[PDB]
Amino acid sequence: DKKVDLVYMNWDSEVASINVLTQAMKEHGFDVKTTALDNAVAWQTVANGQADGMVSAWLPNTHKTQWQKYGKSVDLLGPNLKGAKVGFVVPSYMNVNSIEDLTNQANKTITGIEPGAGVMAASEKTLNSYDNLKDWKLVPSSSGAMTVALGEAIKQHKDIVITGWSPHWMFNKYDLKYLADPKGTMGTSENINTIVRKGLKKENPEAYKVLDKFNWTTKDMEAVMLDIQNGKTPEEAAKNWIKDHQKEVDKWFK
Ligand SMILES: [Cl-]
Ligand SMILES: [Cl-]
Repeated sequence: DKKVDLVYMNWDSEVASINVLTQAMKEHGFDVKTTALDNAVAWQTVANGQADGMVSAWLPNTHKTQWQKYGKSVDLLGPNLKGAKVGFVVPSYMNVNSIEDLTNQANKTITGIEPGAGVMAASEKTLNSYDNLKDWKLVPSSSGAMTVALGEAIKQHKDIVITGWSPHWMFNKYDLKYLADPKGTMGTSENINTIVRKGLKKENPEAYKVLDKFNWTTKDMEAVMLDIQNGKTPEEAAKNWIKDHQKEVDKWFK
């Protein structure tokens, strides 16, 4: 009776990863349950032992608030995707190249996602750290609302500054660039990590080993996200990537 209970958040990056892992585990005989939750709630759920784990911990800086609160109540298994990043992203036609260069562009507004995301906390730290951003403000919306706003700005050739991150499909759709962050307040060496509930190793060893071994690359996640943007369901997008990289996937289960 193989069994696993996973949580994830509503970011295009984590929809791809949770669907890839879920389908892989299903093909190897696991009964898999998944639940989409707010950032802080996903962390709390694993910390209470109501979920077995998640593969969506952006560390060290992005989810530092959650790590300070819940870090002692979970088992950090380590990076599953190396070399991720967060920062202020602008269209490449904008003349500014650094966060220090921003003055009165884009109505002095940072276009954000949902208030509970880690990138929003880092954005608020950034607004208080750079003196030139004194009169600026972070406006929350959502993951989906941000990309829709990015598209409309670009059609009109507007100034816009968004709370962006990699991996994300938008870099292969629009011509964008990260603003330099010499103070490093948006994070500097982020990885996407796997965490599991304490006791999983002992109680559910089969699930623990798979979750411990799970890993893939920026390009792999980009590939799955790409399919979802072009009309494929997350399930069939996950299945397509697994088939294409079957021997890579098999390594998680040995
Ligand atoms: Cl890991
Ligand atoms: Cl956070």
